[PDB]
Amino acid sequence: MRVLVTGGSGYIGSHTCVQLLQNGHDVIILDNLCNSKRSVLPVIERLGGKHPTFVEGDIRNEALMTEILHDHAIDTVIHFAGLKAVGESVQKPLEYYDNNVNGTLRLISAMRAANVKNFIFSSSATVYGDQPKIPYVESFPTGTPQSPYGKSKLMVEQILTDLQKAQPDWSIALLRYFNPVGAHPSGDMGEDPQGIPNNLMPYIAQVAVGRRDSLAIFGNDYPTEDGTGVRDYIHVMDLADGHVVAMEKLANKPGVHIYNLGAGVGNSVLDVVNAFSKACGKPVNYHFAPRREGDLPAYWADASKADRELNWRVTRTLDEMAQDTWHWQSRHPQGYPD
Amino acid sequence: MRVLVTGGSGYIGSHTCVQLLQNGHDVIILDNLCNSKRSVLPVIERLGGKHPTFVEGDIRNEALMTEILHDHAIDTVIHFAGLKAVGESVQKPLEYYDNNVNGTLRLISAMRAANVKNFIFSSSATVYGDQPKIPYVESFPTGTPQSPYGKSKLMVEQILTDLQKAQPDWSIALLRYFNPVGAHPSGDMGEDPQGIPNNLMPYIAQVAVGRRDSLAIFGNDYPTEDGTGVRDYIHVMDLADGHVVAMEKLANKPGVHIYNLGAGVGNSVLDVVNAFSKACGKPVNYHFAPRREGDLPAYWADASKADRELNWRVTRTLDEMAQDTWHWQSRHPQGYPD
Ligand SMILES: NC(=O)c1ccc[n+]([C@@H]2O[C@H](COP(=O)([O-])OP(=O)(O)OC[C@H]3O[C@@H](n4cnc5c(N)ncnc54)[C@H](O)[C@@H]3O)[C@@H](O)[C@H]2O)c1
Ligand SMILES: NC(=O)c1ccc[n+]([C@@H]2O[C@H](COP(=O)([O-])OP(=O)(O)OC[C@H]3O[C@@H](n4cnc5c(N)ncnc54)[C@H](O)[C@@H]3O)[C@@H](O)[C@H]2O)c1
Ligand SMILES: O=c1ccn([C@@H]2O[C@H](COP(=O)(O)OP(=O)(O)Oc3ccccc3)[C@@H](O)[C@H]2O)c(=O)[nH]1
Ligand SMILES: O=c1ccn([C@@H]2O[C@H](COP(=O)(O)OP(=O)(O)Oc3ccccc3)[C@@H](O)[C@H]2O)c(=O)[nH]1
Ligand code: NA
Repeated sequence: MRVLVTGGSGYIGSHTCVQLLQNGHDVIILDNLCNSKRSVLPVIERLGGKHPTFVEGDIRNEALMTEILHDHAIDTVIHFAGLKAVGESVQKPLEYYDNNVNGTLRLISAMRAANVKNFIFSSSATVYGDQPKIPYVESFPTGTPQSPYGKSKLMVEQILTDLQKAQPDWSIALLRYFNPVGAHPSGDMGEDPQGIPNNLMPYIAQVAVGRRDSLAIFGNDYPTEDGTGVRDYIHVMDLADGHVVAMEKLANKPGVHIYNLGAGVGNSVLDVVNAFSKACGKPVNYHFAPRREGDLPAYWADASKADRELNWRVTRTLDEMAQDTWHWQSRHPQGYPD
Repeated sequence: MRVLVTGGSGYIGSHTCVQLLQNGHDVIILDNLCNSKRSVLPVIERLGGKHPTFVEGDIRNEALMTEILHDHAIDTVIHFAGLKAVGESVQKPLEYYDNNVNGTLRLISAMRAANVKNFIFSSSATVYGDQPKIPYVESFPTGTPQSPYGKSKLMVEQILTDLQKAQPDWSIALLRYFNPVGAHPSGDMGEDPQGIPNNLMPYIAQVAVGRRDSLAIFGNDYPTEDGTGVRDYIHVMDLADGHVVAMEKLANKPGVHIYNLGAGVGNSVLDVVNAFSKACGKPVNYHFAPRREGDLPAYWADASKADRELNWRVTRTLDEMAQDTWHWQSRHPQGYPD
């Protein structure tokens, strides 16, 4: 298939492009590079084993989007592109709604113009809001996301849903991600955050290669076994695989297909830290800081639907997630080159 | 004040401009004329006693919005522009989200660029979703709107809300409308829907003016006192007034100011029918029809907040609404001229 991967030079996108290419698909990457670097391109190619076309551009450029869809004869669209920092979303809501809400709106509008009707969306567990029932099941009604980030994702879901009603020929996948972590086993591709890493894994990794003093653990008095936050961490390679499968399996299958993509188990921040210390042969530095605004105590995925339906499930352990992260971080302390 | 009134040539906005001009404000109307006619302009100026500045254009055009706010030195915006046909919204969700959600996004983004910080949004009682508690109070949690129309409204509410949090110097009024009806007492201004009218009042008036054979009342079964749908009807003139007060009072007062604008009392379809017949002098031809999809059985506003805080309440009566509508319909049976 002729797939257009927006946000393809980004963390999840690049890994996904690798698996796609490995599967023989024709990959066209569309990325504005606001959170990624061109230098990942040759890596995706080398590892993908096949050349993916690259187009520097914005999902908000409807005309450009239409042009690509047509010119490249696209069959399906995997939409990873967007803004994804929770904290920042609070500080700059408009940028979030623009990129996320309007950015997706523009792309699908272009898809309509180009007559493309297969779509895969980068969703999120935030859509569930403050859900007391855990783990999260796709059948649960969506809650109220706390941040603009979270809201923007739910908003997009709703829109895609309405669109699919109005255009019943469309196959739309709403893929709800949990906590993607880890890196290509090659140690040559991985997450490459700019500035102070917001996320857990990346934060630890920089601590360990010495980019940071100490891991600040947000809150220690949660209603959890160790008091720290609990999450469903998933290896980015597993996530990547789930996309190829979803794309291959759902194309041309009308409907809104919702799936939690997670391991279906919780791990605390400390367990994460222990794994890391274990992967890197030296204890990681952390101190306890206050709870982070909007952090939930604990949740994880019920991913049985995908298993049943896509025959997909995770295969990498937390350990590999950590080993693999350390491998990338150590080979490339400052990430990708300019 | 120097006021940008988007959708200013439309029904509500037109009436609002007249009132604003009557208070001596400087008004700039921005309207893409997708549901209005230029011919309304001169009436506005005539009835308002002052010339309004008009600009033909689209709220989605951010550069234009910016240029307008800037060159015009606008200090407050009243945002009526958008699409509002419920049924069509279901068939054409994207256009809805684009004009309403993105249209508003573009508009506020322009405001930030031009440093304008006063806004009034035309909200709707639809945000309440399916609320069994009647009448509706501003403190009630929002619900799940059933159409792309209602959803877009709610989405705009939350976006504006997040924006205010991030830019706490903004004064944002979310004015929730119920069922606007009536017309300028001059009978020279009033609603002028194109094609087959979606709303009750225009239909009745068209029946009454011989433009339609018989009014269909949707559902006789309703758990109401007459089995017909119950609603909060508000005279457009009271509504315009409410906008003027809100604009005047909320200017430069930081916060998200949410208010139901309504009469605070319910009236059935048949109630309204009877009001018109007595207004028009002939019994209004009608019949029963099955329920219209999405219709709620009965709802009305709790408007005490606005009475309390803004010292505003409705002064016009139901008969006045019908009488005035009739007077405009009778005077301008074909609406505004081409
Ligand atoms: N639990 C969650 O909420 C969950 C968790 C992690 C990631 N995700 C989502 O997965 C997707 C990809 O995540 P990631 O970790 O790879 O992030 P990332 O930042 O590494 O990937 C996003 C890519 O999108 C690009 N981009 C952003 N705005 C764009 C625009 N307007 N036009 C073009 N390209 C643009 C960035 O340059 C980057 O290369 C995002 O939608 C993110 O929200 C969801
Ligand atoms: N119960 C409800 O939810 C409720 C009820 C009535 C009105 N309202 C809202 O009040 C507002 C005014 O309603 P109205 O009855 O006067 O409708 P209207 O159609 O008469 O006015 C809207 C005006 O905006 C203009 N317009 C629409 N899209 C535009 C765009 N993208 N750019 C520029 N101009 C554009 C149209 O030409 C029209 O003149 C709307 O936002 C409507 O949704 C809400
Ligand atoms: O420096 C950090 C960052 C995170 N955490 C904790 O680790 C867990 C995971 O947090 P996260 O920020 O890495 O991810 P998330 O759980 O908020 O989920 C995401 C992931 C990507 C985008 C949006 C939400 C949480 O309990 C968090 O409080 C820390 O203790 N220290
Ligand atoms: O030809 C008509 C029009 C409406 N109705 C009924 O009249 C009432 C009012 O309906 P409406 O369409 O005039 O307004 P609404 O109550 O749905 O509210 C609106 C108004 C504008 C935007 C969105 C919702 C309802 O009980 C509706 O079923 C009829 O019986 N016949
Ligand atoms: Na802030």
